[PDB]
Amino acid sequence: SSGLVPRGSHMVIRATTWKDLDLPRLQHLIQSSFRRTLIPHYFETTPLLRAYVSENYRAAVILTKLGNVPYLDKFAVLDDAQGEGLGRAVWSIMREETPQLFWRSRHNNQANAFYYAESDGYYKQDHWKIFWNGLHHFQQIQQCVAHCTQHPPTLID
Amino acid sequence: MVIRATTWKDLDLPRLQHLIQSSFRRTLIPHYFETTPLLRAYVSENYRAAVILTKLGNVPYLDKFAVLDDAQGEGLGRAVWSIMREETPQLFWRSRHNNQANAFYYAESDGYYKQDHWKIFWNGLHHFQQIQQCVAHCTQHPPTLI
Ligand SMILES: CC(=O)N[C@@H](CCC(=O)O)C(=O)O
Ligand SMILES: CC(=O)N[C@@H](CCC(=O)O)C(=O)O
Repeated sequence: SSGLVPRGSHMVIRATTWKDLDLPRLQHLIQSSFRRTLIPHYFETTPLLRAYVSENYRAAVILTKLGNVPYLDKFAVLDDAQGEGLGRAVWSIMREETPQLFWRSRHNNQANAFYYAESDGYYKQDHWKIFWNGLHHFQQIQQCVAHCTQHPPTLID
Repeated sequence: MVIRATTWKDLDLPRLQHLIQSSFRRTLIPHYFETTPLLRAYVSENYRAAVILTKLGNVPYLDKFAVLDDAQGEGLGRAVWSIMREETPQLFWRSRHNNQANAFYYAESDGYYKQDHWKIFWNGLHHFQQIQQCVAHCTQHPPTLI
C-alpha cells in the first residue's frame, strides 16, 4: 500500500486506500482546483481504486470503482501549479497502468481541450461530455455512458 | 455564393482537386472522382472551401472538408459547413491526429470513436446501433490522400 513514482522532474504518491492519503490536504486541493464544494462525506462514500497525488498535493488524479472499467472521478490541478507539467505528470503515470478508463466533464470545464487531445472516444450529452480510453466494445461503452448518466454529481455549489 | 452540386460533371474537377491538394498538402489519389459516388458537394464559388458528401452506407458520409488556410481565417470553411448542416442533420466522417480541423470537429460532433488510427466522428446519430454501422464502413475504406 502506497509509494512514490517519478515522472520526469516530479514525484507522485500512488495510493490504493484513503487511509494512506492526507484527506484534509487532499480535500483542500480538490476544492481549490475546482472552486466548488465536494459533497459531504465524499471520501467515506467513494470507493477508491487508485489515487495519484503529486508529492506536495498540487495535482491529483482519483480513480474509483464504477462498474467494470476504471472511472476517473477527479482530475484536480491547482491554477497556481500551471505550466509546471504537474497535471500532465500525474495523468501520464495513471495512464501507463490504466489502459481502459472513462470519465465525464461539464461542457465548460477548462480541461476539455486536454480531454479531447487525450481521449480515444467521446459521447456528447446535453450537460456532460463522456470520454474514454481503450474501449472498443460498444456494450462496454454504452455501460460507461449509462454510469455517467446515473451517477450523482460530487462537485456542487 | 456557394455551389451545391449533385454530380461531379457540374464541378471544375482539376480545380477541386487543386483545392483539396492545397488544403491537405497531400496528393489526391488517381481516379478519385470516378470511383467516388458523390451524394452532394458544396463548393465556394472561387474554390477556396469545399464540403464533399459521398454515399457510404445509410448515413451521409463527409469524405472531404477542404479549406485553404486564408479561407479558414475568414471563416469560409465554417460558412460552407453551416450550409451543409442545414440540410444534413445526420452525417459521419473521419480524421487523423494532425488534421488542422480537429478542434472544429470536436466542437461540431456529437461523438467520436477511435478505430485504427482514425477518429470517426458523427452528428445526429445517438443510437449505438447506428454509430456501430458507421464505424464499420470506415474500417475497410482506404485512404484517398497520399
Ligand atoms: C475528470 C474530472 O475531474 N471529473 C469530475 C468533474 C468534472 C467536471 O466537474 O466537469 C467528474 O466526476 O466528472
Ligand atoms: C473530413 C475529411 O476531410 N476527411 C478526409 C481527411 C482525413 C485525414 O487525413 O485527416 C478524408 O480523406 O477522409
